[PDB]
Amino acid sequence: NPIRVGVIGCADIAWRRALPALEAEPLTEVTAIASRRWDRAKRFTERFGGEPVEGYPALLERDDVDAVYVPLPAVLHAEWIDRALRAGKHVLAEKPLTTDRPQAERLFAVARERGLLLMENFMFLHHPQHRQVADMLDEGVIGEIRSFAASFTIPPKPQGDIRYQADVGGGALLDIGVYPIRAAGLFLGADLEFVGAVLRHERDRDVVVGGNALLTTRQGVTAQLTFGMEHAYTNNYEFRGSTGRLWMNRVFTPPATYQPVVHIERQDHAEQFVLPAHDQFAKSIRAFAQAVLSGEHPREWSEDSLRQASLVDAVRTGARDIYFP
Ligand SMILES: NC(=O)c1ccc[n+]([C@@H]2O[C@H](COP(=O)([O-])OP(=O)(O)OC[C@H]3O[C@@H](n4cnc5c(N)ncnc54)[C@H](OP(=O)(O)O)[C@@H]3O)[C@@H](O)[C@H]2O)c1
Ligand SMILES: Cc1cn([C@H]2C[C@H](O)[C@@H](COP(=O)(O)OP(=O)(O)Oc3ccccc3)O2)c(=O)[nH]c1=O
Ligand SMILES: [Cl-]
Ligand SMILES: [Cl-]
Ligand code: NA
Repeated sequence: NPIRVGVIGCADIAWRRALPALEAEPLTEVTAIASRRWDRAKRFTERFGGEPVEGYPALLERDDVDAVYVPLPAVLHAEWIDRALRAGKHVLAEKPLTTDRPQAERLFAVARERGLLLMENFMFLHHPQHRQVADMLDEGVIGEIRSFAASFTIPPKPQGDIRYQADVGGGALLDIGVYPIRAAGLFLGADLEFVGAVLRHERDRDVVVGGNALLTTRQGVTAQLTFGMEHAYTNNYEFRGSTGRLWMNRVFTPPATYQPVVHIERQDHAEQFVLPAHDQFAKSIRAFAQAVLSGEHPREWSEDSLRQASLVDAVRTGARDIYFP
């Protein structure tokens, strides 16, 4: 039997990425979709199947729901994750899992006491391209790693977007900066420590719209992370090594059909490698479903989500905050 999934929140990321993966995945059946507006739930179920439900509590009461996907605004994640876990449902939560490390530890403790999986949906971690890059780096293609940069920046979203509301979507650090912060943990490891950052806050809407952070490992391998929603589109990372450098674009959100291109440069020679395409959305939802079906809930996933929450908090608290104009 596939796991029966209920979705709370008819989100753009659900319509575009998550629901098409759930629909197509044999291991998951979309049984219910809830919205603050019934008419919106219905539009989603007409597209993806399942019963439309008005409000989120009604969905969590359902006996035909095994697991809930939570694509709510970041600031509202904790309330509804807590409620879903207490309802007995495993939970696939969108990134950032929540807003701070203590909150994250509480949500994991609630899940733990109930034997339930709580997974942070960093779907990009499921794309093979990163392990292919790390394997090249481990092979010595650019020598010892000296530093790392990653960037995820996007042009401004329509007014009224959740990301402009500090107590709903939570701004550019929580919603977008988490990507390059997470790539830095993925590649440089578990001992990253905050050094300095700047966050630009737009006075008018009182929300963070961009930033830059410097982190370091205890050996002095640095990570320069840039993010924002006042920018042209950038979505990349780059390693600087003792004998070369490696970089790639479309790192966090490659299309399912897009073939990554790894660029390497060293003295007097540069190369580009085309890698296979992969559907990271589909892979992330299949990994969640398999963990729920098997009961094998990888320890690394929660430990990594907790370390990630800590670094985000450290950037939020350590940053210099600049309000403009
Ligand atoms: N993993 C990824 O790559 C990725 C990509 C994009 C976004 N996301 C994440 O997905 C989550 C949602 O982002 P999104 O871009 O899809 O946003 P979105 O379209 O605003 O969807 C959020 C959904 O939350 C519900 N909601 C409940 N209270 C709300 C409130 N006060 N204001 C607005 N919506 C409220 C709404 O559903 P109802 O109206 O139907 O109740 C809304 O459709 C965030 O945590 C975001 O960071 C992840
Ligand atoms: C390709 C592309 C996108 N965007 C805009 C369109 C969009 O507003 C934003 C990101 O598009 P994407 O990287 O596809 O990521 P998701 O929408 O899956 O998830 C996120 C949504 C918001 C923040 C981060 C991820 O960039 C551009 O402006 N130019 C581009 O070439
Ligand atoms: Cl993702
Ligand atoms: Cl390219
Ligand atoms: Na600060």
